[PDB]
Amino acid sequence: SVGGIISQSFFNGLAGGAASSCEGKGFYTYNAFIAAANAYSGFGTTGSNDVKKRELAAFFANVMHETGGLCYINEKNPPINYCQSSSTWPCTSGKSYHGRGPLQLSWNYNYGAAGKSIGFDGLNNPEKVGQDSTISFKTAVWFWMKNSNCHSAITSGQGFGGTIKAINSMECNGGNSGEVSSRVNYYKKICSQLGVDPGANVSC
Repeated sequence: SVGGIISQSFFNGLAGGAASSCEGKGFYTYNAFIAAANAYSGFGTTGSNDVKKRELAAFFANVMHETGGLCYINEKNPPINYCQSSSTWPCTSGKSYHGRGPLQLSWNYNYGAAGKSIGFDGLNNPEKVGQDSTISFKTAVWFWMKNSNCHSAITSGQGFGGTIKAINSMECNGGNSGEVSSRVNYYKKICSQLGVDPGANVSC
């Protein structure tokens, strides 16, 4: 039912701000988003209309922050391969687990787990997150619903600031006021476009 709250028009509004030279332009598509949203039960379909709108705005505010307004597929100039040696999720030599996709999925352990849920080889083909639009959006919905407290926070009254806490703990309590302001700015803009009150606990 997410397509009922988030129209093609709304999405193109978000996506169309990107410079035409951005890798994300034409990669982040409404079709991929709706496919991803429908694959995870409860995503933007939990609670009253205002609850669903606030979850979706919170999702998109965080996506807009992480991707520079749906501009980037790949993390800019990643400093490392994002390999933590692991017996569960072994790194593949010559592969990089740097941020890819709408919520910048990073690290071998996250790619492995995401791959198992979605249906691709996260350790051996992490580049799929930057090459298939549907897989890319699925990693972000998977992370939101299954690999973080984001969904639980925004559906238990912890508010948008609860989602920031769930994504990047270090930004909160003055850790990085500018990063928080960036996220919060997107959330407020998106709520106003969806005609929903932003609610309580907006920052952190």
